[PDB]
Parts: sequence; structure tokens; C-alpha cells
Amino acid sequence: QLLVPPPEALSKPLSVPTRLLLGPGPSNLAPRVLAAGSLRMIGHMQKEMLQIMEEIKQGIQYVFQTRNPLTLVVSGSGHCAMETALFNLLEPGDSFLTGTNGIWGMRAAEIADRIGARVHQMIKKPGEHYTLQEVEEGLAQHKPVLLFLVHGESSTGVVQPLDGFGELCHRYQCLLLVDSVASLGGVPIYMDQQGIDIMYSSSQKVLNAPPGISLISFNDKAKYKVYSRKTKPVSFYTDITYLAKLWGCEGETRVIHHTTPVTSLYCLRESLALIAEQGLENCWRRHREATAHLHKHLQEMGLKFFVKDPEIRLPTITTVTVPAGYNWRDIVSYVLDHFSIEISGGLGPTEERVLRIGLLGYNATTENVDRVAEALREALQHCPKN
Amino acid sequence: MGSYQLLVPPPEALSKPLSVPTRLLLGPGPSNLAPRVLAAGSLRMIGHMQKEMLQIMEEIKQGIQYVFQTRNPLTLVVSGSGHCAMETALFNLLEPGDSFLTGTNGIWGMRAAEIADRIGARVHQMIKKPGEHYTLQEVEEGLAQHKPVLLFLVHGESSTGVVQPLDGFGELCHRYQCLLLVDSVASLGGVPIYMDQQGIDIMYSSSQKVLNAPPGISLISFNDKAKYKVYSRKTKPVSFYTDITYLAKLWGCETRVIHHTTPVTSLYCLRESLALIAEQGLENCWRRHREATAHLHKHLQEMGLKFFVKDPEIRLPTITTVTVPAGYNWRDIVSYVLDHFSIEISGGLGPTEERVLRIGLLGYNATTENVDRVAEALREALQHCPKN
Ligand SMILES: [Cl-]
Ligand SMILES: [Cl-]
Repeated sequence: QLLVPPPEALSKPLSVPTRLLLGPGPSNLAPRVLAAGSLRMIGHMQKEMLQIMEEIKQGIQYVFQTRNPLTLVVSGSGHCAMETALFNLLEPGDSFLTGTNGIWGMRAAEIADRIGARVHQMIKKPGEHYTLQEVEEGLAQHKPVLLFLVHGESSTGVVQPLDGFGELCHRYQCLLLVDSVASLGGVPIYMDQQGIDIMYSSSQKVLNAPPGISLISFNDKAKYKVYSRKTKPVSFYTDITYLAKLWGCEGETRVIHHTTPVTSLYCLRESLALIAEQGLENCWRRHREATAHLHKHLQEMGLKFFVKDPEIRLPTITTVTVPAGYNWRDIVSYVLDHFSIEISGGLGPTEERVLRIGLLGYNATTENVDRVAEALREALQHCPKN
Repeated sequence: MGSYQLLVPPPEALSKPLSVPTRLLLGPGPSNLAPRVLAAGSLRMIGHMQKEMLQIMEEIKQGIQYVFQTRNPLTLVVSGSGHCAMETALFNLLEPGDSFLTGTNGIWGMRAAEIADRIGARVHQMIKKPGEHYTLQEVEEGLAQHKPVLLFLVHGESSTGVVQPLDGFGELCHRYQCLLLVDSVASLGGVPIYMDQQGIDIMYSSSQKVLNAPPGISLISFNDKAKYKVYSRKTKPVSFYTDITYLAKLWGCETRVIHHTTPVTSLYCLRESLALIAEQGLENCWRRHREATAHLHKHLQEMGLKFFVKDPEIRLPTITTVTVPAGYNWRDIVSYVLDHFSIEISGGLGPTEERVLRIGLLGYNATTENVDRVAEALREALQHCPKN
């Protein structure tokens, strides 16, 4: 008799409800992504898989607007890629500076502390962005080798201006790493033209692919920092010298490394195809249009924006101050139960303070906005008020 | 819409429809997907912390407890692949200066030693020739010599086709105040393993071998003794996103906490894989693997091919290493099987590179028909590939 019996809970079929996902992520899957969902497996090193990897690389290069050959997929999620960037770029004792204007800069600082960097932070109140003058003051004070800046701050609903920051860093012999997990595909970014040295994003926000994989690109200046290291990075399986060879970024010959997530790659390939077919300008315009419609409905319902400066409101994820007198969990639950729409509360410094509404890629439509606006109106008239 | 003009154009290659060929994957991994797992790949998305996802996660935990044969509450999925889980184990279990002992009998022990060296452990290796396993006596001599806090042992050595006996190793380790960490990536579901009963403190496996799930996620379990080593560290582990103290809370192993976005689709696939094993039952799954392998071995012997592993009792049921026949170019054989029969097999890995062919019979694929298919392909490759 075996110690542990077959779990009764697994004896029933798997079913998932049909919902409209308008939170900060994951987003709903695009039809072409859904169609790729039941493709068969092939060997991860076979010629057809190497071709899919090359197409993905080309797609990443297009969406990032980079020619960097060290552009690839990291086999992990949400912000994970963040560890790949920091483990490779930072050595013990290196001066590291973060734009801590929300949960993401704080998390980067935590990761850098774990690997022994000398971590410095420009701390700003949630809802705020960094000016060039503020960044210059941090660079001059801390003399960092790397600056971490968040483009789309999903915890606070802030979009950071990017023009000029990379060249400012280069004047201080500092590299610029940008997080565009919540912004890529929805907000203009020109990695090379803006002087961004390292950038990462994820599959499950604007790209409408399943969560679990991430996108990263390092320029040759960043690669030079990695090759100048005294020691190997702490992780073998995110070591960019190994990943570069796996992904064919150093010419013809590969190296055996890990088993890549083949079905996730199929989905990402389709997601990138969709963006390439629509074109970035049209993608950027659709997000601006969807968000403008949402902001009009929010103002009409009497909801207030967490971000006071309209010019720094992130198009893709909007932070709404919880309405006075209501329990925000009642609002979220009402929308879920009566309309089958997912929205969220806050994150990090905005926990208990806001609602977050995401309009991401395939989901950034005025029709979806109309649906969540109706749900919120009904929640406001029925949820208990004090 | 922004401050610059787009200078990188849309890639034309992406406009072509994505299709993949239909092949039988009989290599060391990844395996073909079970029908319910293929179907799970097209399920819709839901929020990763919604009630339905938390239920799926609870069912997956129970499934992992079943296949590992453990009652350990600290049992969860690591959101990464192949032998990724290996880093999670080592980053959490080893502090700088900790004595670490590895069973280096193939590529996996070599890899564990390299990862441990990167994080500052005092690494000691028990080096054995590829194709051999460890005796209790050899392990005791290493424990006595090096006084490790942790021993790493590979159950299914996929680079050499070896299955390591596990009875007595945990108890031995515990007599030396050492924790036992086992890699069952290539053996779980195909070879008997009883985690608690065999005194294994930490164990990990992956989704893409016997489980017939897509690559990308791994399974790990830590017992109370291992949990004590982790929760008693002096410094934080190097990775926040594989820190077990945080993953334990995400997975409800204690209150719950926000951490990373879980791979929802991979979890759907894994739930279905675990459901299939639970329906079939472990004993039946072990039997079908022994039965398929016996049939393959009968075919290989009859066609003149020699086993890389000399002792039959040490031959891993799931992945067989065949010595490359004299006079042939192994690449020709592998390409012949692919081109003429649409079957994937492989060559070697690490210390067996250029030395062997590897044939995997994993879960759904461990069938008589599949063995007969690959045997036919191999007989024809031997007839038609150039031989010196
Ligand atoms: Cl969906
Ligand atoms: Cl398949």
C-alpha cells in the first residue's frame, strides 16, 4: 500500500471560466496565440525550432526597436528577466542606482543587495516620475555603473519619459537598464535611438501571450561590462554567455544548455507576428485611444486618478483612487461576479489605495472599456457605502 | 506617435503561418504531449491569484505529493525548466563556505558542482566513470572525508543512461548529519521512488520527461530537516525569485503573499499530466516503462547494438544509452531516423558526447508500437548509413 493515494481532486475534468481580464496582467490571449496553443511538440534543438527562435529574435528586435544581436527569451516570468539583467551586469561592490518610485525599483534594489552590489536609490513618492535633473544628481552623487529605470510603473500607473536618459548615463560612464514589462507594445520606446543599453519585458501584458517567459536585449556596451567581470555570475542558467550561445547570438555554433519552453515560444512567435502586422505606430495609437475613452468614463463616474499629472499617466495600466466610502474589495468582487471582468486593487505602495485597470494589446478596445465602465457604474450604485 | 521614426522594419518571416512537423519524440526529452495536455495548451487565461487558479495550484501540490510519494507540506512548482530547479535547491540549501558533496558520474553532478562553486560552497566531487553508479560504501567514504551539509545524487542520469539505487542513501546521509538532495528529472513516473520512505530530504523533477507536459516548469519538495537548513540561513539566498521562504507562501505551504506571475498555461498542462498519472496509478506507470524498455532492449541486442551501461540492473528504464556502432558516423544514424521515419533520437551529452545514441521511452510514448517503430528505423539506418 503506497504512502500517498491518488488525489480525488484530480479525478474531475479541468475547466476554466471565460472572463475579460482587465487587470494589470495577465491579459487575454489573442486568437492567433490561442490557435498556437495546441501545436505539437518538436525537439528543442531541431532545425524548425532554431528557425522559430530566429523569427522570435527578429520580432523582439522589431518591438524593442533594436539591432542588438544579444536579444533573446528568458525562460521565466513576470519581472524575472530582472534577475538575469542584474546577475550578469553587477559584481560584488559595484555601485548600482535605482529609480525607486514604486515597487519595481525597490525589488531591483533588493536583488542587487542579495548579490553584493553597493545599492543606491533615488526615492520618490508613488505617482511621480524622474526628471533628467534628478537623475543627473543621483549619478553625480553615487557614481554608479548601472542605472535601473522603470518605463511603465505597474504599481503606481506612471509612465516615465525616456528621451535623454541613456546619454545622460553615458556621460557618467553608467549603463541604462529599462524595465518595459508593462509598457512594451503600448507606449513608444526606441531602444537604440534612446541610448538604452539593456531592456526587458514580459509575454503576458501587451503581447497577449501566456505568462512564463520574458524578453531581453543587451547592447555591446553592456556585453563589454559582462566580459570585464572578475567572477562568473551566480546563476549558470541565466548566465548571458550561455544564453547567447543557446540563442545563436554569437554566430553559427550553439551550446547545449537548458530545455527551452517550446510551446511558450510558439505563442510568443504569434504574439510578435501580430505586432509586426499591425505595426508599432498603430499599436501605440490604439492604446492611447482606448485609454482616452477609459479616462473619459472614469471622470464622468466621478472617480479620481491616483497620478495627478495627466502627462505621466501610463496608457496601459491606470491607477484609480479607491472611491471614498466603499470597500474596494466589494467593487472588485462585484465586477467579477456580475460582469465576469477581472480588475485589481493596488500593489506595493498602492496596496489598499487604488483600483488598477489594464488595457493591454488585444484588450485595448473601446468596447472593452464600455464593458468595464458599465460594471463599475453598477458596482458604485449597489456596493455598500459609508 | 512618439519622438523618433521607426528604423527597424517589421520582419517578413513572421507573416508566414506557424506550423510544426508531426514527429515521434523518442529522445531523452522532451517527449510528445499526452492528448489532454495538448488540449490544455489552448485553455483561456484567468488571473493567476483568482480562486480557480488557487484551486488548480492546490490540486497540483497534491499531484506532486502523490508522484513523489511525500507528505511534505513544502511541495511546489518552480517556474523554470530542464534542471533549473537544481539552482533553486542549491541557492536555498547552500551558504558560502558550506561543504557540498556531489555524485559526479555524468553531466548532472558536474553541473551541480559548477553551480555550487558559483555561490561559494566548498565543493567536493566523487568522480566515477560515465555509466557507473554509487555504492553505499563509496558515499560513506565521501561523507566521512568531506563532512558535507548536503549530498547531491542523480536518480536518472540522462547523460549516461544510469539508474542509481536509492535504498539506504538517505539513512546513511543522516548518520553524517547530511541532507540528501535527489534529481529525479529523468526517472520520476518511470522508476520507483518513495521520497519519504527512502529518507530523501529534497527532491526535484521536471514536466517534459515522463510527465508528457511541455518544458518550462519543475516540481520540488523539501522535508522538515531541509526546511530547517533553509529557514536558518545567516544571509539571504542570491535569488529573490527562487527564495523558498517566498515561494512557500505563494503556494500556500504555511499566510499567502504576492511574488511572481505564475506560468498559468504550464500549470494547466501540469495539472492534466498529474491527473493522468493519478488515474493510471504509479505502479502501472512503472510497469509500462519496464515492459517497453525490455522490448526495446530485446530489439537492440538482436540488431548487434551494445549497451553503454554494462550492468543490466543499472540501466535506466526511461533513457537507454547505446554505444555508437563501430564504423558509423552517429550523426548519419540520427539524421537517417529523422529523415526517413520522422522519429527523433539523440546522441550523447557531456561525458557521453560522440560516444552514444540515446533513446527515451517516456510516459505516453512508452509503447510497444513506438519501440517497434524506432527498432525498424535503426535497422534501416544500420543498413543504409555509410560504414567504414
Ligand atoms: Cl484568454
Ligand atoms: Cl506532441
